Amino acid sequence: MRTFFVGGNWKANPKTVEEAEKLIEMLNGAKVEGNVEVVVAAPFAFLPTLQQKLRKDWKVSAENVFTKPNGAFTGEVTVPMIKSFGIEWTILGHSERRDILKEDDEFLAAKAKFALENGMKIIYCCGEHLSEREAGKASEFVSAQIEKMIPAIPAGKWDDVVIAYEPIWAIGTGKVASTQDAQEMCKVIRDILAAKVGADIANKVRILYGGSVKPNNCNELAACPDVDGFLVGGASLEPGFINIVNSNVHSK
Amino acid sequence: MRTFFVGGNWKANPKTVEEAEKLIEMLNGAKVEGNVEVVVAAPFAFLPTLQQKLRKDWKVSAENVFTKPNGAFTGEVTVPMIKSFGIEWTILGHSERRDILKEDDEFLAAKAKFALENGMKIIYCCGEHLSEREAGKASEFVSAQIEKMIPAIPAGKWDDVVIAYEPIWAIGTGKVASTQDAQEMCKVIRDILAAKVGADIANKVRILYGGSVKPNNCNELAACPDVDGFLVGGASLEPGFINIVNSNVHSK
Ligand code: NA
Ligand code: NA
Ligand code: NA
Ligand code: NA
Ligand code: NA
Ligand code: NA
Repeated sequence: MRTFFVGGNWKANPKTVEEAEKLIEMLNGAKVEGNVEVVVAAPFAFLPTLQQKLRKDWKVSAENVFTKPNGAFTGEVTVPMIKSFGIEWTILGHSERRDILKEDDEFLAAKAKFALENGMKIIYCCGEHLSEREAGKASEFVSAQIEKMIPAIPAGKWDDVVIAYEPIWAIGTGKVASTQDAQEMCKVIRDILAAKVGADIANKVRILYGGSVKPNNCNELAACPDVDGFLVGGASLEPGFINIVNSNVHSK
Repeated sequence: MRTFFVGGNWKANPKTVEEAEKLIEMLNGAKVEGNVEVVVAAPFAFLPTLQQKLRKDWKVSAENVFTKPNGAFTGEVTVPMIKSFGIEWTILGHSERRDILKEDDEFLAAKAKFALENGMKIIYCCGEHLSEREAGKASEFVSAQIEKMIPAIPAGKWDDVVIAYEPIWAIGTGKVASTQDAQEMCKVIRDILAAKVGADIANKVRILYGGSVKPNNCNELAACPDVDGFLVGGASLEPGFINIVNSNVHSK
């Protein structure tokens, strides 16, 4: 059985380092049940304090990295800088970066390859927008994203890759995703992997649900067979985050 | 006389926090001559250690910020997060962000307004590319950029604005900028300000040269009448940075 995986994506929150520290202290007191791999992703400026203060059985993640080790890239943070603090993870391809900062698949594949070849682990995000959902072309769209990601992954590095599905069609559109939607799309992804890189890799890669996950749905979601965990949004800043970590006991 | 201003833009360097600390210790031992306002800008992940360790007569700067205080903006760092560490400055509109990360003038004006209204000081960058230089349309291009910036600046906030001119046409093009180029464009900018917001503001705003500045040209550049200082690239990571800070004694 793949180890259940929960990443808390703080996104661009909280506003202050003091709030970040308060949040860390709460996470540090949380009683985790079952077996689960927990990763906490935070704004670059809070990464040193999170790496310093966060419980050592959890790991810290960046929310992005650039494509190069260093250089003439004002404003960008790079893998070596992250690693210098002992941080081992980054998110890549989040819908907010693809949409608002205009990150394209070519840029993202270059980041996945560079990250992995430099010893990072990645949470690689994908997912379709409203029109493709309506057209019944979700699988196709998600497939093309995964097919762009596949060639990026170096030999021997699938152990260091986690994929998160984001129902972007359910974000601010007036439409909501169901538990079955999550299961269907995670299965879609696993089957793409199986066809393209083989069953052994498909069976080991954790595929996460990255839509709205809260204490009131995490248990039903976790129980879905192809849902291996979550990339949590707003609840990662709240006490309910622990409920979501602990939903691993409902997944088999 | 406006106070001479030198910002050291580390860009996406160095690779490691240990190197950042070594660099800070060197800057901390530097003997500054004359009167000069020095600002050091570094990757978000190194900002806490720079704010902690850097000499207190200099100020720390971010190399970018987003347009909002916080929220669903995975990967982005915001003004409140910066300010929570006591950091008072950010760069905005650097050529590398405009070009590689596709930041447009509307995005940049929104960042200048938000930054300033939240108590930040900004180093706002502008400058033309090769074709406009060749066409003799540099003033026009730079004017439009400044005209997009002007409406962003809140009432009472020009004391918190510094402008840097970047000869992007001289970056990786096979062409080099002269000392006279720098003086001519800084004068161009001052005169735009005078016409658009008045002589009192034009006479107080520091306008920096942001092309290649090194120990072998900083003194001649500084002496130019409309050059009020520098936004330094690669030399800000080198001992020569102090020579450049100290060139203020040649500016009147
Ligand atoms: Na279909
Ligand atoms: Na491996
Ligand atoms: Na499951
Ligand atoms: Na002309
Ligand atoms: Na003021
Ligand atoms: Na001068």
